[PDB]
Amino acid sequence: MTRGTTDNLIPVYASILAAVVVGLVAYIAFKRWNSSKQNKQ
Amino acid sequence: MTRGTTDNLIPVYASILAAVVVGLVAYIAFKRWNSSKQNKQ
Repeated sequence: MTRGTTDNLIPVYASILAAVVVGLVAYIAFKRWNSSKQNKQ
Repeated sequence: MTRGTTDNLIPVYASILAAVVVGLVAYIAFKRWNSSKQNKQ
């Protein structure tokens, strides 16, 4: 493979991962509380 | 790279894009209402 030395893909996958991790947690989370179901977090 | 002829990456990018967009919108959105700032939607 042929890619940049560093700081090229690091921020790429890192950022993308965050958007996915937050989107999944946030969505589901806010999607659960919507049922007014309280529980120890 | 080695992938199928078609209909292989179509659903890949589509989904990934969703999680990302949702993560940004949901996060920010829920991050704004958290301030209890009401406004005409």
